[PDB]
Amino acid sequence: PSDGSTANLVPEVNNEVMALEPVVGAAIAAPVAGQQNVIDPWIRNNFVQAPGGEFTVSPRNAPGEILWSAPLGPDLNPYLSHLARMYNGYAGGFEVQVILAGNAFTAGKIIFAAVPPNFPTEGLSPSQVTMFPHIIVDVRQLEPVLIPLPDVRNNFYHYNQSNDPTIKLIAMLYTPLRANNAGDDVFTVSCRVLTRPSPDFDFIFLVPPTVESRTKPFTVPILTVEEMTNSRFPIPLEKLFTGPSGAFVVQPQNGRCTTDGVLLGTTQLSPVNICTFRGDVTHIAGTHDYTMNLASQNWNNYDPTEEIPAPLGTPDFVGKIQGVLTQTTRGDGSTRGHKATVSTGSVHFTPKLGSVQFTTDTNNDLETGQNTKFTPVGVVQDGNSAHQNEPQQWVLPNYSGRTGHNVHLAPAVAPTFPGEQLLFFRSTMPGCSGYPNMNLDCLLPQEWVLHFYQEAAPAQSDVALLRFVNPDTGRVLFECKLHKSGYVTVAHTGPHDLVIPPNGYFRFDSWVNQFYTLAPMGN
Amino acid sequence: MALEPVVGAAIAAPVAGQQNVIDPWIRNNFVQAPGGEFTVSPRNAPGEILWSAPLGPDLNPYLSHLARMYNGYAGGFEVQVILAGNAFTAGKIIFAAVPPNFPTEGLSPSQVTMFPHIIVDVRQLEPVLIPLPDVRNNFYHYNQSNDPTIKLIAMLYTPLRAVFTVSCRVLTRPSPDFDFIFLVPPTVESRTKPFTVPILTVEEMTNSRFPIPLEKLFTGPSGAFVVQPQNGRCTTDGVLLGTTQLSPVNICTFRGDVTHIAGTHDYTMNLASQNWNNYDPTEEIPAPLGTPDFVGKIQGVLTQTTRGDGSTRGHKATVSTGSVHFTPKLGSVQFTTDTNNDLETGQNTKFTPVGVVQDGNSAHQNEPQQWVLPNYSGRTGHNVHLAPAVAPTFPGEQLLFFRSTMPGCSGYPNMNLDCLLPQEWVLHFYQEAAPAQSDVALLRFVNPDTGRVLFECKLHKSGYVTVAHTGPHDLVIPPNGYFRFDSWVNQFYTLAPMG
Amino acid sequence: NNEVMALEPVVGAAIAAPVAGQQNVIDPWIRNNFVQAPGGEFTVSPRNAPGEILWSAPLGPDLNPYLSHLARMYNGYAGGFEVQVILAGNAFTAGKIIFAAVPPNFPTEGLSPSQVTMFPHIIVDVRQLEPVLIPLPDVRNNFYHYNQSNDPTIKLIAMLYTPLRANNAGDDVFTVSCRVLTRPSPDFDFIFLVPPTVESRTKPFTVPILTVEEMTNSRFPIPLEKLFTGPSGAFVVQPQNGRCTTDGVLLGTTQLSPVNICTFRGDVTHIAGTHDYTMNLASQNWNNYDPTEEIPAPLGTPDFVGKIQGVLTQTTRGDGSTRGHKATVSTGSVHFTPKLGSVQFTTDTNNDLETGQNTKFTPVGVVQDGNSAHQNEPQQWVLPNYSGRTGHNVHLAPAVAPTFPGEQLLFFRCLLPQEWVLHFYQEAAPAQSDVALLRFVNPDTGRVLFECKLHKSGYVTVAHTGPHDLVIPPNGYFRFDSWVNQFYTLAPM
Amino acid sequence: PSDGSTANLVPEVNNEVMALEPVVGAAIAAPVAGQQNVIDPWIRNNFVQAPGGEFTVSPRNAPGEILWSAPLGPDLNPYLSHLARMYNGYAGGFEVQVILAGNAFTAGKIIFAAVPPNFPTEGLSP
Ligand SMILES: [Cl-]
Ligand SMILES: [Cl-]
Ligand SMILES: [Cl-]
Ligand SMILES: [Cl-]
Repeated sequence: PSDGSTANLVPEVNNEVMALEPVVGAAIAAPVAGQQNVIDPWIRNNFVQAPGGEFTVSPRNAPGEILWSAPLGPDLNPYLSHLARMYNGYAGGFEVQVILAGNAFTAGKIIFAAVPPNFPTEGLSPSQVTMFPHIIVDVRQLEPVLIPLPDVRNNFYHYNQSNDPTIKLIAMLYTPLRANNAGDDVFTVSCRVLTRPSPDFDFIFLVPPTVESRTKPFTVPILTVEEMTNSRFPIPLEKLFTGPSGAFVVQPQNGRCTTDGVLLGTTQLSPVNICTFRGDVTHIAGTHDYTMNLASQNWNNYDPTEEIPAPLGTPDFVGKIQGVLTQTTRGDGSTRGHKATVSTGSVHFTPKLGSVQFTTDTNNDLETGQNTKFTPVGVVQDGNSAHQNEPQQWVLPNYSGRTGHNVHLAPAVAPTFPGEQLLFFRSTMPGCSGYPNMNLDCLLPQEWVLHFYQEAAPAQSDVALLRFVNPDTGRVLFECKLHKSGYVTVAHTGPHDLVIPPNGYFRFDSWVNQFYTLAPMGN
Repeated sequence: MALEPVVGAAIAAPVAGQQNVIDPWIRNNFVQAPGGEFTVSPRNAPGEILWSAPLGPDLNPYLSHLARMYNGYAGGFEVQVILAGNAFTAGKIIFAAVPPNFPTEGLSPSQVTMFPHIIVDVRQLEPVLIPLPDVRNNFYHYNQSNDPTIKLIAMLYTPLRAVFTVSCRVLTRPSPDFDFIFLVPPTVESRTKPFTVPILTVEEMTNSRFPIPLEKLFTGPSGAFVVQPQNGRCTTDGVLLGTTQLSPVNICTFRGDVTHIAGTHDYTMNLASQNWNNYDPTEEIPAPLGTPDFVGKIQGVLTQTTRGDGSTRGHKATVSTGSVHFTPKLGSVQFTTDTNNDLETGQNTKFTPVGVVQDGNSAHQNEPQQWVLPNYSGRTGHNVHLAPAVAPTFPGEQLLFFRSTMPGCSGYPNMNLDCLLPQEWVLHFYQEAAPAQSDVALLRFVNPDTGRVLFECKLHKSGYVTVAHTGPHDLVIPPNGYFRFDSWVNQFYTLAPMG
Repeated sequence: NNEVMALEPVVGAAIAAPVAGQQNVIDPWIRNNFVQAPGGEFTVSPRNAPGEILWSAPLGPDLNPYLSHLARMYNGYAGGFEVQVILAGNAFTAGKIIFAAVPPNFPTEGLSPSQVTMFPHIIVDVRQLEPVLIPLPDVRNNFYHYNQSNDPTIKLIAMLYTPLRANNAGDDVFTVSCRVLTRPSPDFDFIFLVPPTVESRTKPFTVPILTVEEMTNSRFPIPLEKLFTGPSGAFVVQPQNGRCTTDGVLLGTTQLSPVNICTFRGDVTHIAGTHDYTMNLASQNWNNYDPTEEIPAPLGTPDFVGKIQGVLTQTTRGDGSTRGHKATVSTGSVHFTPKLGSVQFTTDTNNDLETGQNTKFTPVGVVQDGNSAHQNEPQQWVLPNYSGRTGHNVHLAPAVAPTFPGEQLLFFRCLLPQEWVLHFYQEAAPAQSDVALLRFVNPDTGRVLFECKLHKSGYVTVAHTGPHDLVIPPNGYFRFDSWVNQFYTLAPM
Repeated sequence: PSDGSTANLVPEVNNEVMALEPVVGAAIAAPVAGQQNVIDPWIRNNFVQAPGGEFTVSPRNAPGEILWSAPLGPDLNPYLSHLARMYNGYAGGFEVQVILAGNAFTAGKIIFAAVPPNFPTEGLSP
């Protein structure tokens, strides 16, 4: 029966069964629900992969790590997820199916456990997880694991828009993954979670779709690298780059945005205003330098009291940016435009306090009362020092100059998982004079910032798994982890410029956590 | 009474592949259609089809969202019509069900009575109920196909007697025999995403004709000019037009190799594509994408980098559009710079635009003519593959422009720049590619503090907006106001006057 | 996931009986024996990643060569198939494949693995020994299908769900080879008997058995030499001769005669005192030339820039005068305007061409100017301006470039032999996908040397990088193997 | 039963069967043959390796290659091959046994097929 296929090398099914009583679904809610609704019976009879339906057991994982977790709710099932945007509430349980059919040369155990509502999941130890209803499964198990997930609760049903907690299903590495295949230890166990609603699950109140915040689904734009723009300087993107970041500190303040659309640092939505300055200008006697008193991005007054490190779009590196100051007189429409340069490392670069200093090519021809705009163009380098040393993209300017220290900064960013490096969207700045370091890396393209901002999709976990696909060949080039904090990571060691098909796009495949093990990509 | 019952998806069971069920509550509530907004005004006459819709899931917003999950459907609707008349408003409207392959073009009001129909007086208070059965000659309909279905038609049956515009609404709900057929994943390639307009504010968006932020909305008469820009041209279903491309930074840039012209401070640039790829002049495009679409002199900076040592140079530079040496379709443009010796030929060079200039000795505010297209192939031929020109079509209506003010670098220039669509709207339509269910998408501008509707405008499928006003006007807008897509309408829709 | 596909039963031709003309029978042996689809091959390799569609096919007679041959004598069909898929693995492997049924008119392109799970589906372990049986029902919204209408059908899709994890053995990488077999379900049947091989959409596609030597170039009236592959980044490959689509639509300036490829016919006029002559052109059938016709130029206009020397010939009506003169045409001269009707020749006599008499230019060779750069005069990939500076070149055949990584164009040294153009033109077989797989066979030994992709458009591509003259046996021929979905990755040289 | 040997690591037997009808042998020929002859019954009850009875599946082989082929006749059996040098004709069929007991770490499939007389074998695709 199983000769030449599985060969009795592998557990067939699990004895163990979770110690949960049966729990009623939406039937109790009928006298107090507005309506009695119906789900397409095919959805109830057929397992489909959950939005967060991928996880991995690899040798990089350590015992105690939660490899997969989810609270009970419509987001456990992609059909129910779209249906949920059309309903106000729900009640009832799920049947979850887990596939763990690892190669016969591997070893290890996973614990699945149901933790009840309002118990904190955060510090849980393997010992502690054993005290909930639980199942211990071998990483080699052949037949899918079936876990019923009842809607334990103390009310008639749940509202989509509230924060009342539900049961959480937890999968934790109970034993480290080991293997004895005698080759190279590539035998990572790729796992899939599929679900379907129990018969007692049901939606409750029909409401206008797409308007309830907590049901908007997450997506990632189909745009290509060439079609997007750098989020730290008004320039197009050119290539994808990964490299080690142990030496320096990656803490940009432009192109910083969370997956659910919260802007951070000095980040704003306009791709053109990313290194612009607007305000009134003042001559410095005897020199070609001017002092600019800052206006807001929309020509209103700037308030330093805002919980921001600087005005939105303030440059986030130390260097000399060359551009053009332009000015217009309201009465006659006279216009003047002169080459100008701002050094963000100068002690007179204090944009948090309201003033920035330019060095121009005139000591006249700039009025004191007219509005003036600095349009950035490129970066320059002092030719007498070491080549490629002046524009230090990972050095933050002192936004308050000599006074005080930088405040309310967006956090720094580093890989957290063994074997992983940041993935940078790299643009090449124009040089205007000298031998400058023209490399510019941002964490998120500006169009991704726009997309996350408008569609405020609740993050289902801390990491969105993306795969980069060549639409010509249908092939995946690499996979990467987009963290909710707004940065991307890949599995690679060393610097590398990526070889990308011109048509390549990012595709969102699954919600995962920080312990997901990425396929080795480079070379 | 004039139509028999018509079976829905039940007949399809032996060939369907699956048996599905729709939430029965969806058929217990009349709800306004994604279209479902039309207007009767005294400008309208009998014979104009004032409103029409085909049977399908797009008749009902609940079914419309569901349809993203199904491959097909079958069955009928019950539709409810509501007319906001008053006792001084005389006239009759006919609604009629016209069967799938009957031509509607040319119908008289008399002829419309020969279909299943209802004749309702414009001053009626109570809603009228129309049955819409899914008459067909196949087992069911596919969502991805445009096989025809019964059409509901609304026209004026007798002339209207009344500036009084009658607001009308169409609501629907599925018949009990309606059902979807094959459960399928909601993918992006399905083209089942419904059409929307970004939540972004005018203030926070960007002009599609020059790399500047937007500033205000402007309406004006356009009889003097020919409105035919080639940037910021995109269809609501995401088809780019003219020289329009997606990157908001490349909207007036040039990249290529540079050559000195002896004895002057002028240089010739041999152009490459935006991707630093070889340039092909055989493409069906008026010019390379991002080429300026107005006649004027644009001041910026030429930038150059030497492969090997990292040498970088930057010099004030100026492009004169419409000059005889402006031939970007042929592959070359001419700059006037502030140097005659310091630009190497082998190296790649980029023009970063900043602003426009005007010769101060000529008439003030005359140099940048935004509504005059340059000659993309210079003297050696005429412009080709153009995006069509744009003009108001409905009496009393003018174009609505998204206005930003260009930086001036010298002189007394016309710093006014109007685009038909914000660049972010081009981006949004491109990615979403929502199929247009009619020729006009009605937009309303909303104050989010109160929810109040400030004005309505027509976003035409061709990718341009019109509004009801006469004379020039800068719009007085709350800084946080946003555009909202409200309904599909047709060319006969009468906009509420604004101002 | 119980190994059963979540599809309802779907009736075949039984529903059609009240509306079909007649009742027919299929030989029961065809019904009882699984047969491999021509494109029914795919491979699971460790490079494969989740989401990659390894194989796809639409329901139809083209899956089964018996039904395909039978269909050429019937008017329609209805009903489904039983599919048998065989997986070549062992107990030391891990990984999952999903097979999914996608309903008619739904796009297969861009699906994520999560989304594919949302169809009726089956998840099969790479260790499965017994063949997997998938029923492919004829989901449709009509009573039955007509052969000539090419209705859309269900598609079977095979996608990698879990990567293959297995040791290798030495430097040989372990792969799981898969085969797709089919046979008609009991409810499948053909419908109306009709004269065989008449209905166009049932003709099978073929490729001439001719050898490279035995064929002829399509861009100049000269034989072929060898098969050449090379990178094409430096230049634009956009010929206008030898451009013909697989189902027999001619493109650009391509015509059928293998000798009229670079010829001119018309009446000739002297330019006083010079060695120049002006020819007002006709057609190749000796009719007036119409500039309104949506063609680049008269058919057979050369598709490169150069100076071609040949011989003009003229015959005077009435006396039998016979004149033949060495002559030269420059397609790069400013007076080459064939779209408007004129070309200029440079001869070695200034008084030997009468007025009003028919004159024909015969092509023999091209010429090189020894004072300019060597190997510079015959520019193969540069088109002339047929309009000759008036307006612009219009209605050109599209340019041609490989789009799949690792592939370069395969040239006949032209994109298609002239005999291939003739074959496609006559036997106008519909293409079942965008790519026809061709195999190159040595008839003596019977073994296959390489395979190439013949695109629906008139061009061929091969798997190799860098320029190369091919290692061709003298009697080798191309043999058509199958239509393949555009993701098919071919083995290198 | 197989604990310690083969160990369910390998397929045991094929349930597939060739779709051929039964065919009479030399019995039909008795009224027109010269004689009714006899073969030593041991030859009929015991498998012996054919003259061409070795073939290999190796990684150097490519799919589509015919690894083994033979037409029906006395040459399929070494005893019958010696006996056939004494007789003028023959009629009837054979039972052939193929041994494929490959190592458990290998993979791949072979097709066995019966092609009828007067069909060309030379160009056959899988
Ligand atoms: Cl809605
Ligand atoms: Cl989805
Ligand atoms: Cl959406
Ligand atoms: Cl209109």
